[PDB]
Amino acid sequence: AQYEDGKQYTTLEKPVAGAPQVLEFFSFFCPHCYQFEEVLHISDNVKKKLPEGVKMTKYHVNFMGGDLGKDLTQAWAVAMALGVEDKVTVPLFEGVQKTQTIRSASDIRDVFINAGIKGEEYDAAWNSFVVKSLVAQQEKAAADVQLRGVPAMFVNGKYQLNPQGMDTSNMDVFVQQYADTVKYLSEK
Repeated sequence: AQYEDGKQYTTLEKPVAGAPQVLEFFSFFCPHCYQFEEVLHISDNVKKKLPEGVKMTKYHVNFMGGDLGKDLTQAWAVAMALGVEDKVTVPLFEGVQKTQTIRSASDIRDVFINAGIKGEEYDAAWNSFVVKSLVAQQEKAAADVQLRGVPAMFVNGKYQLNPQGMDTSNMDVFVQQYADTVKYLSEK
Protein backbone atom coordinates (compact mmCIF):
# COMPACT_ATOMS: atom_id res chain seq x y z
CA ALA A 1 0.00 0.00 0.00
CA GLN A 2 0.99 3.67 0.34
CA TYR A 3 1.61 3.60 4.08
CA GLU A 4 3.15 0.27 5.12
CA ASP A 5 3.98 -1.12 8.53
CA GLY A 6 7.72 -1.50 8.58
CA LYS A 7 8.26 1.28 6.10
CA GLN A 8 7.20 4.79 7.22
CA TYR A 9 6.35 3.48 10.68
CA THR A 10 6.58 0.42 12.87
CA THR A 11 4.07 -1.10 15.25
CA LEU A 12 4.87 -1.68 18.90
CA GLU A 13 4.65 -5.39 19.65
CA LYS A 14 4.03 -4.14 23.20
CA PRO A 15 1.50 -1.26 23.00
CA VAL A 16 1.41 1.33 25.77
CA ALA A 17 -1.93 2.01 27.44
CA GLY A 18 -2.91 5.61 28.17
CA ALA A 19 -0.05 7.19 26.20
CA PRO A 20 -0.23 10.76 24.81
CA GLN A 21 -1.71 10.98 21.31
CA VAL A 22 1.45 12.38 19.72
CA LEU A 23 4.62 11.97 21.78
CA GLU A 24 8.05 13.19 20.68
CA PHE A 25 11.34 12.43 22.47
CA PHE A 26 14.55 14.43 22.13
CA SER A 27 17.77 15.43 23.80
CA PHE A 28 19.48 18.81 23.68
CA PHE A 29 22.69 16.75 23.08
CA CYS A 30 21.16 15.00 20.10
CA PRO A 31 22.50 16.27 16.73
CA HIS A 32 19.62 14.97 14.59
CA CYS A 33 17.32 16.54 17.22
CA TYR A 34 18.96 19.91 16.58
CA GLN A 35 18.26 19.41 12.89
CA PHE A 36 14.65 18.33 13.58
CA GLU A 37 13.99 21.36 15.68
CA GLU A 38 16.14 24.18 14.35
CA VAL A 39 16.40 23.31 10.62
CA LEU A 40 13.48 21.02 9.73
CA HIS A 41 10.98 22.29 12.32
CA ILE A 42 9.40 18.83 12.57
CA SER A 43 7.39 19.44 15.72
CA ASP A 44 5.84 22.55 14.20
CA ASN A 45 4.96 21.06 10.82
CA VAL A 46 3.38 18.07 12.50
CA LYS A 47 1.15 20.47 14.55
CA LYS A 48 0.06 22.27 11.41
CA LYS A 49 -1.43 19.05 10.07
CA LEU A 50 -2.90 17.33 13.13
CA PRO A 51 -6.68 16.74 13.32
CA GLU A 52 -9.14 18.42 15.62
CA GLY A 53 -8.52 17.51 19.25
CA VAL A 54 -5.08 15.90 19.19
CA LYS A 55 -2.46 17.51 21.48
CA MET A 56 1.31 17.05 21.18
CA THR A 57 3.68 16.19 23.95
CA LYS A 58 7.44 16.54 23.86
CA TYR A 59 9.76 14.97 26.41
CA HIS A 60 13.50 15.18 27.08
CA VAL A 61 15.61 12.05 27.73
CA ASN A 62 18.42 11.15 30.13
CA PHE A 63 20.50 8.70 28.14
CA MET A 64 22.64 11.29 26.35
CA GLY A 65 25.15 13.63 27.94
CA GLY A 66 25.48 12.02 31.37
CA ASP A 67 25.05 14.35 34.33
CA LEU A 68 24.18 17.38 32.25
CA GLY A 69 21.76 15.21 30.32
CA LYS A 70 19.75 14.63 33.49
CA ASP A 71 19.94 18.32 34.41
CA LEU A 72 18.43 19.13 31.01
CA THR A 73 15.56 16.72 31.61
CA GLN A 74 14.85 18.61 34.85
CA ALA A 75 15.14 21.98 33.07
CA TRP A 76 12.74 20.80 30.40
CA ALA A 77 10.30 19.82 33.19
CA VAL A 78 10.76 23.40 34.47
CA ALA A 79 10.13 24.70 30.95
CA MET A 80 6.90 22.66 30.76
CA ALA A 81 5.74 23.66 34.23
CA LEU A 82 6.21 27.36 33.47
CA GLY A 83 5.06 27.04 29.87
CA VAL A 84 8.17 28.65 28.44
CA GLU A 85 9.15 25.87 25.99
CA ASP A 86 9.07 28.24 22.99
CA LYS A 87 11.46 30.64 24.71
CA VAL A 88 14.20 28.27 25.81
CA THR A 89 14.24 25.55 23.16
CA VAL A 90 16.42 27.52 20.71
CA PRO A 91 18.91 28.93 23.25
CA LEU A 92 19.25 25.52 24.92
CA PHE A 93 19.96 23.79 21.60
CA GLU A 94 22.47 26.49 20.54
CA GLY A 95 24.02 26.60 24.03
CA VAL A 96 24.73 22.86 24.02
CA GLN A 97 25.50 22.31 20.33
CA LYS A 98 26.39 25.60 18.65
CA THR A 99 28.24 27.86 21.07
CA GLN A 100 28.89 25.04 23.61
CA THR A 101 28.43 27.49 26.45
CA ILE A 102 26.20 25.16 28.50
CA ARG A 103 28.45 23.09 30.73
CA SER A 104 26.61 23.11 34.05
CA ALA A 105 23.24 23.45 35.73
CA SER A 106 24.13 27.11 36.32
CA ASP A 107 24.67 27.67 32.56
CA ILE A 108 21.32 26.07 31.89
CA ARG A 109 19.75 28.42 34.43
CA ASP A 110 21.40 31.42 32.70
CA VAL A 111 19.46 30.59 29.53
CA PHE A 112 16.15 30.88 31.41
CA ILE A 113 17.23 34.13 33.10
CA ASN A 114 18.30 35.60 29.78
CA ALA A 115 14.91 34.49 28.42
CA GLY A 116 13.20 36.59 31.09
CA ILE A 117 12.25 33.95 33.65
CA LYS A 118 12.94 35.37 37.13
CA GLY A 119 15.61 33.54 39.10
CA GLU A 120 13.45 33.11 42.19
CA GLU A 121 10.75 31.73 39.86
CA TYR A 122 13.17 29.37 38.10
CA ASP A 123 14.67 28.16 41.38
CA ALA A 124 11.26 27.57 42.98
CA ALA A 125 10.17 25.51 39.97
CA TRP A 126 13.46 23.60 39.75
CA ASN A 127 13.16 22.48 43.37
CA SER A 128 9.41 21.77 43.28
CA PHE A 129 7.62 18.45 43.63
CA VAL A 130 5.45 19.35 40.64
CA VAL A 131 8.66 19.45 38.58
CA LYS A 132 9.86 16.19 40.18
CA SER A 133 6.65 14.48 39.02
CA LEU A 134 7.10 15.98 35.55
CA VAL A 135 10.61 14.49 35.45
CA ALA A 136 9.09 11.16 36.50
CA GLN A 137 6.45 11.43 33.73
CA GLN A 138 9.15 11.98 31.07
CA GLU A 139 11.19 9.08 32.38
CA LYS A 140 8.15 6.77 32.50
CA ALA A 141 7.06 7.54 28.96
CA ALA A 142 10.55 6.71 27.62
CA ALA A 143 10.68 3.51 29.68
CA ASP A 144 7.24 2.41 28.47
CA VAL A 145 8.45 2.32 24.83
CA GLN A 146 11.90 0.93 25.67
CA LEU A 147 13.42 4.07 24.16
CA ARG A 148 17.09 3.81 23.17
CA GLY A 149 17.42 6.56 20.55
CA VAL A 150 16.26 10.06 19.73
CA PRO A 151 14.71 11.79 17.89
CA ALA A 152 11.63 9.59 18.11
CA MET A 153 7.90 10.01 17.71
CA PHE A 154 5.06 7.71 18.81
CA VAL A 155 1.38 7.91 17.94
CA ASN A 156 -1.19 6.62 20.47
CA GLY A 157 1.42 4.43 22.11
CA LYS A 158 0.98 2.04 19.20
CA TYR A 159 3.06 3.33 16.29
CA GLN A 160 6.62 4.62 16.00
CA LEU A 161 7.68 6.91 13.16
CA ASN A 162 10.34 5.43 10.83
CA PRO A 163 11.98 8.42 9.08
CA GLN A 164 14.68 6.19 7.58
CA GLY A 165 12.00 4.92 5.21
CA MET A 166 11.92 8.38 3.53
CA ASP A 167 13.96 10.51 1.02
CA THR A 168 16.12 13.41 2.25
CA SER A 169 17.18 14.86 -1.13
CA ASN A 170 14.81 17.75 -0.46
CA MET A 171 14.37 18.83 3.17
CA ASP A 172 10.86 20.34 2.68
CA VAL A 173 9.49 17.14 1.16
CA PHE A 174 10.80 14.94 3.94
CA VAL A 175 9.23 17.13 6.62
CA GLN A 176 5.82 17.00 4.91
CA GLN A 177 6.04 13.24 4.38
CA TYR A 178 6.87 12.97 8.07
CA ALA A 179 3.94 15.25 9.01
CA ASP A 180 1.54 13.53 6.61
CA THR A 181 2.56 10.16 8.05
CA VAL A 182 1.79 11.36 11.58
CA LYS A 183 -1.65 12.57 10.40
CA TYR A 184 -2.34 9.18 8.77
CA LEU A 185 -1.35 7.33 11.93
CA SER A 186 -3.45 9.65 14.11
CA GLU A 187 -6.50 8.94 11.93
CA LYS A 188 -5.93 5.19 12.16
